[PDB]
This record gives sequence, structure tokens and C-alpha cells, in this order.
Amino acid sequence: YELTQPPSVSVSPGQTASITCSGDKLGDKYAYWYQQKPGQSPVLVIYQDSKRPSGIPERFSGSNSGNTATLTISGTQAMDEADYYCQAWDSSTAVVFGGGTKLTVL
Repeated sequence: YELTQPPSVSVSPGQTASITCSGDKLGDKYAYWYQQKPGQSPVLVIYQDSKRPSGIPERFSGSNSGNTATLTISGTQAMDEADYYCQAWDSSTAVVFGGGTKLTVL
């Protein structure tokens, strides 16, 4: 895995959770965030650094600056509990991947 993510992030209900994703010159690529509940389809929650796909709650936001992309979930709900994966897309090169973060609410 060419991108580094914390192994885990924990928050109490309603608190804001943030997940980081770092790698050399990450700011040069676009960041993409996938929510992955074990045994279910991955869901794209943020794309192109900071954009939100239709149907994704407004509490999901993201940014990408320098060597670090960040996913933020405000008002974290029990249904947000999942593994989160960052990926970065370059105009040319093949996708690079983070190793995932387990988000726990409690």
C-alpha cells in the first residue's frame, strides 16, 4: 500500500470523525474514498478530493492538500461504522491505495 492510513479511528455518537491518507505528493493526484462494510458492496462517499456523490449524506466531506487527503464525517452515526479506504487517481498512472481504516462508533 503506497498510501498510509491510521489502522483505526473511534468516536462517540454524534462526534466528528476524521480519517487521513498520506503519500508522497498526494496533492498531485485526486483522492477517492470508499466506505466498505464487511460483506457488502463498497460505496463511493467522496470523489475528486472533495465532491459528494448523489445519495451520500451531507455529513461526509473531504479535502486533499500537500501530502494528505482527509475524509471527515460530522455527526457520526452508528450506520457510518465501516472500513474506509482511500485511493488516488492520476491522469496517467495506475491507482494507488491506502490500507484502510476501521471506523468504530463508541
